[PDB]
Amino acid sequence: NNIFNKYPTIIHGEARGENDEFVVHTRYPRFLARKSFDDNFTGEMPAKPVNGELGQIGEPRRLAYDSRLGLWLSDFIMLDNNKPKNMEDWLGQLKAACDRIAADDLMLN
Amino acid sequence: KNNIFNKYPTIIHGEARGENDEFVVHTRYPRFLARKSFDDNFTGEMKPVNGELGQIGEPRRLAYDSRLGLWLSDFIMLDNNKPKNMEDWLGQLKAACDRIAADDLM
Amino acid sequence: KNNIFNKYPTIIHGEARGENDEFVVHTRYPRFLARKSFDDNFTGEMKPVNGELGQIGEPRRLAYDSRLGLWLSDFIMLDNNKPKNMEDWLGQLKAACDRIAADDLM
Amino acid sequence: NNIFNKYPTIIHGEARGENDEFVVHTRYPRFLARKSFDDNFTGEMPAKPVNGELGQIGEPRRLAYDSRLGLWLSDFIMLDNNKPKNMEDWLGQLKAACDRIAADDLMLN
Repeated sequence: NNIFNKYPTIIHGEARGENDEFVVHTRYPRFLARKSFDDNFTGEMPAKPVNGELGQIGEPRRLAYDSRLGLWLSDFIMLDNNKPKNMEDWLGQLKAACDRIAADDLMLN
Repeated sequence: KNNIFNKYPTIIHGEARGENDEFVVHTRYPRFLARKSFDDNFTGEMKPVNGELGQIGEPRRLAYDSRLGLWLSDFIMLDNNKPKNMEDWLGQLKAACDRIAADDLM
Repeated sequence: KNNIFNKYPTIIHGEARGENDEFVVHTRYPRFLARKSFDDNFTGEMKPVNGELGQIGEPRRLAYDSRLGLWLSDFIMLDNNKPKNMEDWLGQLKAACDRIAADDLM
Repeated sequence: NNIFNKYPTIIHGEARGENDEFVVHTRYPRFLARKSFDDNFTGEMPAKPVNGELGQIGEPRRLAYDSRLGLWLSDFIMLDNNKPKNMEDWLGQLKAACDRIAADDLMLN
């Protein structure tokens, strides 16, 4: 409810005995995601704002965000109850949140 | 969402830019998001953790006191299961807090 | 069941053969079944009711103290709505108890 | 859960400014019902054990128990979550509970 807005928008996460990291987005659309990094990740801010892409990968096909910078978000768990009135609209907002989270992780110093 | 949480580690310790407090997600029952807070004189070394749930202060909110310097508050429940029996429900919420408290002393 | 409760009066005061304590059903949010208990020196005449929720005694259970002689305990929640925000949830549970307390002084 | 079994099996209810009464059954099958009385109700124990009947009445058709003694139970709200494996089996157990509640109301003195 209002209660999520007591929290910061982006929470960056970590668990013991785990190499992947974690993120919580507390504004709409709200979610818990797994944050991972591949070989093309270096951690530095790119010249142009983060412009990732979000799509289905793996078998079975599950939604994934690729920052195109080596940072991935995956295993999304939606924390709101709502059915999006428009899927493309909802996908667009999820991606914007994801770009913001990716950019936030790089500024995390 | 009932079981998707099980792909996640039980306890996720979190942080946020510009914030002093910390954050936890508990991904087993009962699942929740909470704020991690700390006393000034919080040592961190180690009887097993026996905290307690309570409504503290005059802000009228539910907090958890580890009694070892760590607090959990602003509890957001994430499960979809209705708990009729409150008996399990606060006890298990306090039991999970005692685990988050131990796991964070590290 | 989400709304069928609305065909019922908000507060149902109950009794049972062979039992000293009494019983209440609250049929609006938050909906619950509870046990009504009484101090020995409970007068019953009448500031509006401002009780408090608490975990009392060493039995580790959630009770409500009207502070006017009436208690509610053994809370069984009956709603099907998940309350993420605990902030409303205990406050409203305590607000409903303050109403059951006033309504039973009669 | 176990928590219902802290309560007595049958709770007889009343509300302010209401003429109908109310009942909670705390054993399986668990429910909240409205308890009403018609003109053939006198309140005394009949010679043979209560043998009511349970059926659909009104428009729309909603489940009702008639004690055949003037006591009715209606507006059932089921308090358990389960789907009965067998409807006739479940109906049978609901009626037995209802006979027991009816008989309990008469002994309530």
